[PDB]
Amino acid sequence: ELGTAFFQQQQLPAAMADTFLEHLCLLDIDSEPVAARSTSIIATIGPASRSVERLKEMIKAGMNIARLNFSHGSHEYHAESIANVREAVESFAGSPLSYRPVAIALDTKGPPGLSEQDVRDLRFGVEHGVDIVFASFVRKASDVAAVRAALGPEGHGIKIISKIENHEGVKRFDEILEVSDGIMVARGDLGIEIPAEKVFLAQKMMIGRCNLAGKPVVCATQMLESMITKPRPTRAETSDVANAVLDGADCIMLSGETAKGNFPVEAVKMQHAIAREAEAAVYHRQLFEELRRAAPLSRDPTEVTAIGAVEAAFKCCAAAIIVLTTTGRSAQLLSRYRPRAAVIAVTRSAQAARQVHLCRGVFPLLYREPPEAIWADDVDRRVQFGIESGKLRGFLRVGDLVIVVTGWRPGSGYTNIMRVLSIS
Amino acid sequence: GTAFFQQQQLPAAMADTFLEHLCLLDIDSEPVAARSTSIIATIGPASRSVERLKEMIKAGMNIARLNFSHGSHEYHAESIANVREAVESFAGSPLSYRPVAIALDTKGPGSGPGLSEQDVRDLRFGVEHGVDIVFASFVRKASDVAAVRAALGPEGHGIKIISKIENHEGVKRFDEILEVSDGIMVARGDLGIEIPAEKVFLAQKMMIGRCNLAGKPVVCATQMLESMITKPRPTRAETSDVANAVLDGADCIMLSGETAKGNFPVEAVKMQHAIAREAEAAVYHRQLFEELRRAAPLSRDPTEVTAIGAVEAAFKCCAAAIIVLTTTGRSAQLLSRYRPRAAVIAVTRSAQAARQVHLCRGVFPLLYREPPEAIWADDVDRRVQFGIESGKLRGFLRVGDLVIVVTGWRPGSGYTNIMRVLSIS
Amino acid sequence: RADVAQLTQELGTAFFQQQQLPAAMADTFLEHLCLLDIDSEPVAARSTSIIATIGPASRSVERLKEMIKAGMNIARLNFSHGSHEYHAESIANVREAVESFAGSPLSYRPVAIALDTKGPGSGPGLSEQDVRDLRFGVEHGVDIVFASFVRKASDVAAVRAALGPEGHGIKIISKIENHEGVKRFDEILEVSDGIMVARGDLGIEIPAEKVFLAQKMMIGRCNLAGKPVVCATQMLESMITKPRPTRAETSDVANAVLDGADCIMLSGETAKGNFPVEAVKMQHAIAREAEAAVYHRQLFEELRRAAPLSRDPTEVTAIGAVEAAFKCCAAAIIVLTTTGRSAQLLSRYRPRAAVIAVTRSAQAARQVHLCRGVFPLLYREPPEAIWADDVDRRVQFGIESGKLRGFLRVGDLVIVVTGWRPGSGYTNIMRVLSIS
Amino acid sequence: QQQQLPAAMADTFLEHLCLLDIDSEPVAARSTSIIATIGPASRSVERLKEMIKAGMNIARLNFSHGSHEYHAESIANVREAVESFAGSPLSYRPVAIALDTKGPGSGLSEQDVRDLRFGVEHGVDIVFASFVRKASDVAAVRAALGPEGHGIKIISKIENHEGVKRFDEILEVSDGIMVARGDLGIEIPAEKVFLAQKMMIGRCNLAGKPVVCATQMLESMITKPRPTRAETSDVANAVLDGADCIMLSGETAKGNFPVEAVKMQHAIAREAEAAVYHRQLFEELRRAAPLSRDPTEVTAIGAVEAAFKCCAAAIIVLTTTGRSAQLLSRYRPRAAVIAVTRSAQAARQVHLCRGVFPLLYREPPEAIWADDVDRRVQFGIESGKLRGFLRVGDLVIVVTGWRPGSGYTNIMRVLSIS
Ligand SMILES: O=C1c2ccccc2C(=O)c2c1cc(S(=O)(=O)N1CCNCC1)c(O)c2O
Ligand SMILES: O=C1c2ccccc2C(=O)c2c1cc(S(=O)(=O)N1CCNCC1)c(O)c2O
Ligand SMILES: O=P(O)(O)OC[C@H]1O[C@](O)(COP(=O)(O)O)[C@@H](O)[C@@H]1O
Ligand SMILES: O=P(O)(O)OC[C@H]1O[C@](O)(COP(=O)(O)O)[C@@H](O)[C@@H]1O
Ligand SMILES: O=P(O)(O)OC[C@H]1O[C@](O)(COP(=O)(O)O)[C@@H](O)[C@@H]1O
Ligand SMILES: O=P(O)(O)OC[C@H]1O[C@](O)(COP(=O)(O)O)[C@@H](O)[C@@H]1O
Ligand SMILES: O=C([O-])C(=O)[O-]
Ligand SMILES: O=C([O-])C(=O)[O-]
Ligand SMILES: O=C([O-])C(=O)[O-]
Ligand SMILES: O=C([O-])C(=O)[O-]
Ligand SMILES: [K+]
Ligand SMILES: [K+]
Ligand SMILES: [K+]
Ligand SMILES: [K+]
Ligand SMILES: [Mg+2]
Ligand SMILES: [Mg+2]
Ligand SMILES: [Mg+2]
Ligand SMILES: [Mg+2]
Repeated sequence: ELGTAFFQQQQLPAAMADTFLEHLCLLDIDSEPVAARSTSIIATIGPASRSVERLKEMIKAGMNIARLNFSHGSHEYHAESIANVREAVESFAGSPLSYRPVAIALDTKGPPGLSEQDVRDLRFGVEHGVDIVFASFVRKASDVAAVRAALGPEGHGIKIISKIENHEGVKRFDEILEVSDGIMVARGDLGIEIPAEKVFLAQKMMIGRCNLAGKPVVCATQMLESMITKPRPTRAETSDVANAVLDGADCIMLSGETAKGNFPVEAVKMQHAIAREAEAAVYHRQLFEELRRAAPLSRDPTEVTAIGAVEAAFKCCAAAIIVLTTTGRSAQLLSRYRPRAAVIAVTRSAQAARQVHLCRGVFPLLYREPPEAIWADDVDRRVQFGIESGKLRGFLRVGDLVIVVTGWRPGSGYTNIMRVLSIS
Repeated sequence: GTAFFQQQQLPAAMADTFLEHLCLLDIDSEPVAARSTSIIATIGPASRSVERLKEMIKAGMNIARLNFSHGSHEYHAESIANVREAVESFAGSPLSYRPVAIALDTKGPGSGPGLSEQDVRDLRFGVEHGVDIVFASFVRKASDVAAVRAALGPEGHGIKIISKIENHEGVKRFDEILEVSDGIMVARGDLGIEIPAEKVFLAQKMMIGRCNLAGKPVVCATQMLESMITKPRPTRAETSDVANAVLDGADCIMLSGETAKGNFPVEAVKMQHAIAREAEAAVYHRQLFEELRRAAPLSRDPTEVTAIGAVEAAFKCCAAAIIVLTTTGRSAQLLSRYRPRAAVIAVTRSAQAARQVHLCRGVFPLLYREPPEAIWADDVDRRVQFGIESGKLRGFLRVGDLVIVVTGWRPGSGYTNIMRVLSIS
Repeated sequence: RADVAQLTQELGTAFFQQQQLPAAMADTFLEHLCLLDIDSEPVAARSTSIIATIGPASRSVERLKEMIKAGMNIARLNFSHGSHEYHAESIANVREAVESFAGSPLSYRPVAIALDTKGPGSGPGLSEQDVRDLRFGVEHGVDIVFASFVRKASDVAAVRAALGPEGHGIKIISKIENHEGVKRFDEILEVSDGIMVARGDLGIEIPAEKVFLAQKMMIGRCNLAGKPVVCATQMLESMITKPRPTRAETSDVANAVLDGADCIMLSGETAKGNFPVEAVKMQHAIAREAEAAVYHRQLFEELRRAAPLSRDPTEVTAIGAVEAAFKCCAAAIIVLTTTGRSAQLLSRYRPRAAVIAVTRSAQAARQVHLCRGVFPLLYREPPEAIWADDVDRRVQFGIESGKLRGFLRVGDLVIVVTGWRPGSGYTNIMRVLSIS
Repeated sequence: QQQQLPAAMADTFLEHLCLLDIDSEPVAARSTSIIATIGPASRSVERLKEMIKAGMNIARLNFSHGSHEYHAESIANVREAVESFAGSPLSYRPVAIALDTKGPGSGLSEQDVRDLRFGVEHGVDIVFASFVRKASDVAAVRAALGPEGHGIKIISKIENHEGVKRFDEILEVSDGIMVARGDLGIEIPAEKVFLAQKMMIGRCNLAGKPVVCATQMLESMITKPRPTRAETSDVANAVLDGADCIMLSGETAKGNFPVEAVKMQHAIAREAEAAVYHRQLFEELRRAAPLSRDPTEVTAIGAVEAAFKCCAAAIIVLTTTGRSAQLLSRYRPRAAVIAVTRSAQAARQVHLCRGVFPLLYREPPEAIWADDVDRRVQFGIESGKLRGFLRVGDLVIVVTGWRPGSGYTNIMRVLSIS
């Protein structure tokens, strides 16, 4: 069996509670997290965190997405920072245990329409192969259309995360979310544009709506602010990070903490440590029930397979859900149901591998073996690659159950199969 | 379409509370799904004719009960032969062939403390004549079930033992009896004389709830349509009793004198069919599925894990059916325990398993007769296609419907581990 | 376990094993069913009223006394049979049997008199025979009219008009007997005092296999509206000739109570059968078992969630009183009422505690039998000089009568519901009292 | 609608979050009490008047600093500032005085025995007992308060691993708990403090005992006029977690913006209280609160249920010790619990319970006890109207007892205002 020790870890006594109040009462500081940290960390790369050596430490500490703030620096300065990130990421390619994709995100300076500087910076993003754009001061759907148009003929695959920073963005949230790939709760400007005491309402509302829509949401700004000068955060800062994860944020961010502060690596380590504790404290019993009840009926096989796979994973306490994905969409649809099981996404797309860091609980594995002549063999090889990577990384052991999600034919858009495999 | 969402009590199904679900039940919302609660009809003088048996099979009889409290072995052997002749008369059309189980209902212990000598002889007769199920009378403890099992011998290991709970001791030792039985029958005739009549509904509801929780079949029996022994139409209490047995969670409903000796055996079957179909649509699946999942323990059995994933997937897309390949019936039983609204179409080569799965609510057995294809994946596909073609012919499926297909990774029982979303073409 | 541990130590484990209390404490409806226990004996007084049809087999004063003792709360007179003279004599016999127990509130049981109309026959509305029978009802002081074949709101307006100025206090229970009555249910319920699910005609007018849907829907809507609903016809049919009912019949009675019926009815079983008293005893025995098996935890939660917010102090006090009663496992809720309305508003929340309704109105005492769990106590003392003393005396009468009848025991907690000024409509006070 | 009522009507917690609206203005009075530490930056009578107007309900004196003479002068200044508003009885706001002990350091220390004696002699209402790690620590504090300090509330500060592990035994003998996050965040891993906070708040809510969230809630406001985004989030989340009180330490004791820090906690708490998902919270609290034969417990749940049914503007309760108001507060009604008491100490102490608004009764007594009760209820109504809690046409729930003295609450009445 699994043993009594298994059921005492990862807040499992609080997970089995019949009410949210009982769940809180059962949270235990001695119940150690076991699962891999699922909330991605976005770290802003600037003066304090640009060197290849420092970037290697940031990657080891847990950085998944490197943010470049185009309100500062120049194209040349940010191109060097991007090259340093890619050099630091590729320095781990000689070890499957440490190699991890890192997304590159361009955060625009901001705005009548798109500013001339934003057009040029978005063009720089396309030319430098950025994965994500954090679009500043998105106030309406037409702002997203303008950013999308500026990403032009080569950059349509770039994810647009709309930053909600003012009253209009909050009021027109639904129309903005509908055309965006995701949202950033940009609390710095939001806290100056609307009363500071109302920011938590906008944050909780936007995270809730993104969770309902199945689109990534980032919580940003001043999460560990005091760590710009101090080696340890305040009690409010650790609480803020934990509560952003409990609210439902897919990603958490560091700005000045990593861009210009004295402890960039420590700030990343702190977000990693808190997120892991907070993820185990999520009350999945209610969350899954509510996500299922609110999500409409669907005839899309990927969506149908995803909910079946997440339900199967909860039934057996599956160590992982291994999914084959070319665009990341099948992994994103699993992530929207918030499984406790890690979603190991095996993909040949380096871009999709970097971009799926936007979805909570997705662990991308970039697959580079040449395609097998028999498609069923190529699928089996990728599933075994996910399993062997999971064993090497500590997600899986022999005797564990894993859920495996695939499609009936090659190419994106055909996911329709869920299998239950015993790890051998 | 909007027409789809007005049928099968779908407005009541979408209600946020059980009270609002009741308020939204509509007599004009027609049932669409195939009737999922199996009908057990007792064989007797009113229903022994081969031609009458053909009408009973067409009316909806799924299990033929042989009551060994009446008649000799020669009588029951002729009943079995007539049942098999009527059932096999439809085998020439494999896409519409309906398996029918044969169940032997024992006389019981009488004044004795356990298995009677007549029950030993009757059980051996059952094994020799290939009966599918034993309804063991007056089961009072786990050792009664062990004695029935021992009396079936080495050749009767595959026969299902449904323990009849008929007295206070059987109700009190219910958990130990259920643990060793394949299922239970709430034998209300004797139960209503052994305990106060006004307490039988408590024992019925409790046993049905516990069987639903255990994922084991439960039968509601006796006097369900009693007045139809002599009258062409049942009383208001009888139609209510049948509907409430289905709403309670009974996998099967039974007819005794109504089919064994009455003047309306076919009409009694038709009446149970009509009521069960209306009552199944009136089940509040939102609460039932939530409570079955919450109560069902965590499992590391891949068949069980695939079954809950498949049922969840079926609810997500309003799947017309879950097509499952099964050797023993177990993969279909594990789907049935989650009470999907989608029909569980069970494709099997085992004639016995096809008959026995009628014990599980919502399982529609299809007996596949073709010998195995040389390539196993082709053999699996042909059986899934047989499930689809049978489903289209019977009205379960249409082009454009979504179905969930449940199969395993290798031949042989015990390896179900795959769930697939398929569009019917 | 922790939510009941202190009360389990105080009241004892025997208390918590009775009246399906282990099933009552279950967290899900499925667990509640699994915990139903045939050895868990009912303790509470039977709350679902029994309507018995009085006819040839049950007309004698001697037999009527046995029927009252067996549990009959409402006597039904079926104007499809007999005559005005025949029914007047049955009514006089019922009143003689009822008044034979009038020497004390411990023995007195008010029994309502209900007139069930012949109906419109082939006509579009109120027939001439119904006009005459309704006038007979008013002249003979009937408490309730079971109006046959109500198909729309104008049918109940016609019955109301035929009762005249003297019959304004008579309750109109609309019988839903056909497809149109089911389809126009909401408009009919709005203008009626309650509904009868008249399954005999309903089962011939619509497919027999659909009657249970109409029954469950109408009971649910009446429970939501807080108006009485009667389940009727063939509940114990075989008892017309047999001393024991079938398994389907006992199931039907239990399920009508579990569905939420305020009343259950006997027709031929008491009007013409060989076992009228035994049929009443059987409905009494089944209804007490089924009432204990109600899953109050979900029922109360759903009645709260569905019932709209209210600014009516009687309604606000009623929900507070029912909540208080559940918190302490109160033996009873004693309520002072002039029209029965304050007791009806307590009854709509389905407390497990008996609602002891103290009233000076003999008619309201008979009519409140339509509401589940209301036990009417007719108070006959003239008003005290000080109104607050008169209120206190009526509460003490409820307490003393309750103790002498086993509803209350010394040490029990009782919830008392009263108002701030005389007259109907001013209930606004809830008090928790310890019985000494 | 106002006070997040569209989010309040949601059928799931997820839909409730989706319906939260920054334009839905709070209307209800701020329920979560603010504890402000009184020190060098907030000692003056003039500053204390501004702190009281800003929303300070409890003045904390940190006995780790200053001296008996320094703290006695702070206490006198607090009382002078509080009493400067007593000329208006319908609007008078009581303010509790809480003594926070220095702690055991390396049983009960000799400095704590002297400071606790000082507390009793100066009539403090509450003791925040530092580093409580077991039930015997609470017994020692109680013994040190002596026979004259029987009425002082002991709020045990949970500051280390042992206090968290022995939480149940500590809560059982304490009047309430303080999640003292400063030391807790150094004694256990910083990333685990939120788990201890949420667990302790949940258990206190279940026990119906006050819980205080403390330390670094608005830390940056010691030097900056506006807090960080994490600080406003922390305050809001402490309220959403279920904290009865929120605290300011350095922000008011030594910072440059003590009044602004109080105003910020007030503004956030009011917004967060309206964002509480009462539908789930009430259902869970009501389900978990044990069955009881105590008439005050029975009346309290009946009154809270009645208040929710009619959207009551307030529950007016007469209380001698504060207990009847505390039992109403444990069910977290949206309706303000207006507690009318003659006890000045109970009026100050009842600030520990969320949503209890104490009114100190100083009107002449009525000869007949029933008449006296009616005028205390009319006092609650008149004070409620003046303060904006009540308007003509509102419904209120009134909770009283059957005889004088504490422990006899057993009546709930539905009253229409004016
Ligand atoms: O990237 C730079 C940078 C690059 C080149 C030269 C100087 C700077 C610089 O000075 C810098 C940068 C970024 C940020 S931030 O932390 O991203 N930012 C603070 C909150 N608002 C939005 C997010 C800075 O705080 C910052 O000062
Ligand atoms: O009241 C009488 C009666 C009075 C005078 C003389 C003979 C009879 C008589 O014979 C009688 C009566 C009543 C019922 S019933 O059961 O209430 N009822 C049958 C049809 N309508 C619906 C319900 C009878 O079944 C019945 O036969
Ligand atoms: O998530 P996406 O982008 O739709 O990709 C899922 C696809 O991956 C697969 O599992 C494997 O496809 P490939 O062999 O083309 O990589 C498909 O069967 C499925 O349609
Ligand atoms: O329900 P059971 O008895 O476990 O049978 C399920 C089995 O049926 C199959 O789908 C098909 O097996 P066969 O080809 O042997 O019939 C297996 O893969 C699976 O293990
Ligand atoms: O239930 P009803 O008909 O509203 O009667 C309740 C009324 O009874 C009382 O308790 C007593 O009134 P009376 O003294 O007129 O009988 C009133 O205070 C209250 O308004
Ligand atoms: O909340 P507490 O301390 O129990 O006080 C409630 C008490 O207050 C009262 O309402 C009024 O009592 P007093 O007149 O003594 O102030 C009592 O009837 C009740 O017992
Ligand atoms: O731009 C941002 O990230 C902000 O304003 O918080
Ligand atoms: O044996 C039976 O079927 C019975 O007694 O009901
Ligand atoms: O009239 C009735 O009572 C019926 O039809 O059931
Ligand atoms: O003592 C305290 O308040 C702390 O450490 O947080
Ligand atoms: K920017
Ligand atoms: K038999
Ligand atoms: K009639
Ligand atoms: K201190
Ligand atoms: Mg900004
Ligand atoms: Mg029997
Ligand atoms: Mg009729
Ligand atoms: Mg400390």
